[PDB]
Amino acid sequence: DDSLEVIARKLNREKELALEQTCALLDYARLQKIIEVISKAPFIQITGLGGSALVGRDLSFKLMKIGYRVACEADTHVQATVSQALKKGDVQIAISYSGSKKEIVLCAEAARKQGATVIAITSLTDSPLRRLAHFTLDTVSGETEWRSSSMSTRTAQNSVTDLLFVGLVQLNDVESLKMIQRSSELTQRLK
Amino acid sequence: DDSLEVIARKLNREKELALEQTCALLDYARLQKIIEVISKAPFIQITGLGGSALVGRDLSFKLMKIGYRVACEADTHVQATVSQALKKGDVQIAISYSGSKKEIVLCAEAARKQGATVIAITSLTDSPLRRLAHFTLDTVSGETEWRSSSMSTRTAQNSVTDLLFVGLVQLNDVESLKMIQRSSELTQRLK
Amino acid sequence: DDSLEVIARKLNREKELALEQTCALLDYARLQKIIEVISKAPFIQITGLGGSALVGRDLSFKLMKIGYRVACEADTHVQATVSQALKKGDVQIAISYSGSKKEIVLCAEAARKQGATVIAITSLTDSPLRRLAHFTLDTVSGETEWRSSSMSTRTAQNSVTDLLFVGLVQLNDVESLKMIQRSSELTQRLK
Amino acid sequence: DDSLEVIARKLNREKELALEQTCALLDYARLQKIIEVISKAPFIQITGLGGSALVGRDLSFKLMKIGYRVACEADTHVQATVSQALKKGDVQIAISYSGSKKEIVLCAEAARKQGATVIAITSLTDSPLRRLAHFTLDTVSGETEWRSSSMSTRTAQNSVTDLLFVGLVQLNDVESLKMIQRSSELTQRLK
Ligand SMILES: CC(=O)N[C@@H]1[C@@H](O[C@H](C)C(=O)O)[C@H](O)[C@@H](COP(=O)(O)O)O[C@H]1O
Ligand SMILES: CC(=O)N[C@@H]1[C@@H](O[C@H](C)C(=O)O)[C@H](O)[C@@H](COP(=O)(O)O)O[C@H]1O
Ligand SMILES: CC(=O)N[C@@H]1[C@@H](O[C@H](C)C(=O)O)[C@H](O)[C@@H](COP(=O)(O)O)O[C@H]1O
Ligand SMILES: CC(=O)N[C@@H]1[C@@H](O[C@H](C)C(=O)O)[C@H](O)[C@@H](COP(=O)(O)O)O[C@H]1O
Repeated sequence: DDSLEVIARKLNREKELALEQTCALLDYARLQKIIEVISKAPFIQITGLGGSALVGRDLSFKLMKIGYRVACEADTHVQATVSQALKKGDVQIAISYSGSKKEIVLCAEAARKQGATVIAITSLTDSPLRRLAHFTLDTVSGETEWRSSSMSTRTAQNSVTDLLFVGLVQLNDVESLKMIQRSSELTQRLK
Repeated sequence: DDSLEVIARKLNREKELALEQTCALLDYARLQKIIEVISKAPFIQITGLGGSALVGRDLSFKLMKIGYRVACEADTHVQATVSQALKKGDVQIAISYSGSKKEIVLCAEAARKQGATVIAITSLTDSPLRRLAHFTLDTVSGETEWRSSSMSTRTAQNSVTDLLFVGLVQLNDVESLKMIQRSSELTQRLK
Repeated sequence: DDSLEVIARKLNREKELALEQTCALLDYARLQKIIEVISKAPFIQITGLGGSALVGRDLSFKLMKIGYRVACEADTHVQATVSQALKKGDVQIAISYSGSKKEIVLCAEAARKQGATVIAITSLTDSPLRRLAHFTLDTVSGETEWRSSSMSTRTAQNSVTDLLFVGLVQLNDVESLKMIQRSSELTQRLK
Repeated sequence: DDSLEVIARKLNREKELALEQTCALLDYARLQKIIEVISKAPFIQITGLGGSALVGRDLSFKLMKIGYRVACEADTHVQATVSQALKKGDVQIAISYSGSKKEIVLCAEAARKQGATVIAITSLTDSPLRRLAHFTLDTVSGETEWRSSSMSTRTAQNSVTDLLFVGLVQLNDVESLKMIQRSSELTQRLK
């Protein structure tokens, strides 16, 4: 039976398992440290390709709304130019499930060479990106069916980036709320 | 207690409830019809703003990989120009949780005027977009905490678009698999 | 003397020379043929990276407004997935000054393998892209100063894409004017 | 006679006149001041829609390569969220030929309210954007034919942004050259 109802049920369970297995690997003390490192960055570059780039863009819009200076761009050659322009104290959040896309590895190498802090969000595998990162947060898609592998992967990745966002709101709550209110007031003027 | 572990646990449950409540509203017979309508479209425009635009882009990349001709662009004025260029038999997938963003409503009005079929992916509310759509698929975020409302909304929206994608693969399985293989072979050449 | 007034004067002359030298190479009979080929394409993919991707996007928005079904995306891995999904009769407009960016060459190889027609917009050099293209339109930046090389290159590239756009309007003038009017009416509703 | 050769000749002359008429309005002392203001900005937001957004993106990529922290995004609601997050000393470069697109005016109002410096790049008309800007740089398309109005407008706009870029390179030449070299070395590794 391959009805749409069966497909939906199996996909929801697949996503639940990705959330659970990703959450199970978190070191919460290490996560609080990473959040503090991000909060101090004068500039944050979020890198990625394909589905990882969309996860990165999703995080980037939220961070920009609450006042962070963020670079996040799909063009891989532009991404490389930003990575080499990073400074000590800046942060790169490198989102790559495989950790082995040449463009993203190159951006991480360039960021690290400039003295920036590299935080990888990547699968539980021994990848070039994991070897370059100062800190790694793990994303586990679980055992997925081929038609939905990319969707459960994205679900797992968003569980990590979403938690980073909430942690950053927690650290600067008053200003975050002020910026959320100003943003809502502005977009309502476009109704 | 507002520790990161508590936050992660509550957020995962919030997402689970969004998946469940969205799934509970599906009319599977109506969904199969919508999938067939999409499969026949010579051109598909996926519209949206903000987080909905990212959900749309996520679907657009998958549909393009399996051979669909898709327009999906963030610039709202460009979106309007595409909507008025649609033809009878083309499909607009209008993604808007509120269903009341002026730009997205305008695009749906323009598409409908040209004779295109409008499928709305929207919250369970009485919005201008829902009144313009030929078919509506409901997305329910559930009762969310303010720090994560947009994330659970996105989770609910992706549950609908992901199901559309799997349904479309199901309808043209051989060609979808061929295109997935060619795509994987090409990107591996960029390693 | 390196005053801003001197810089502006020299840059305008550099752009004038790029327009002139690019125009001087055009075979107008071959250009009319290319325009006809584009006009018949059920789907057009415009590829490119960096500055060439922006030139491509600029053309893509105009073509979409006048009714063409166009793919144009910065992410190089997404571009590859679109190229392998092209069909016989579809057209790829491959914009690359060097003609030797691996990602763009790969997209042209994939498009040609599927039977699509490849039109390269590229410098007057013996590049892999020029060897893969069914038709090539030349772009000459001229001898440029290092601070403005990319700007005069873009000027030369836009001179070719702009001419393609005008030629396509010429071929379907009534419908183009109708679509321009509908588009203007819609965007004015967002004032 | 409406041959492609005649069209190309007329379009090149139209672009030459746009460059000339835009250049003729520059106050070079005021321009040097604007360049200095930009050079000191901890964060720069470049706003715009449609063709102006592409001009902005073109400038943004160059500024990011030479070390500036820049926001530049097509989604108008995201643009609004960035504008309200700007700080005193930050700069908004608001690119709008008409100066009367509601979204761009709103972003300029929000930036000014936060204490940021607003530099408008706009036509020689009495627009809401010109009334909000601390400094305005004029862009003149000249008298254009309807098929090419947007192209000559873009040419005029790029003449201003290109001059800003060269002026900024001039102010920090050693670091700009270092960043250009690192960027070229990195992208060559992707060949
Ligand atoms: C054809 C292919 O395989 N494209 C992949 C992307 O997969 C997408 C979801 C897909 O399957 O259509 C992947 O998101 C991206 C980043 O991958 P990663 O850095 O997250 O490991 O790389 C690309 O080559
Ligand atoms: C400041 C604001 O409210 N921006 C909203 C977007 O919310 C985002 C996630 C946010 O909160 O930062 C919303 O995704 C978009 C489409 O909304 P919708 O069409 O899905 O209802 O509209 C925008 O105005
Ligand atoms: C650091 C570098 O060199 N980036 C280049 C891009 O140059 C841009 C304008 C630049 O200088 O910052 C180039 O537009 C793109 C496509 O090049 P092409 O396909 O048009 O030849 O390739 C990228 O690697
Ligand atoms: C249908 C329409 O008119 N779209 C316009 C855009 O024109 C484009 C080039 C076009 O004609 O297709 C314009 O670039 C943008 C910003 O305009 P501006 O802020 O530079 O004045 O506004 C949009 O509404």
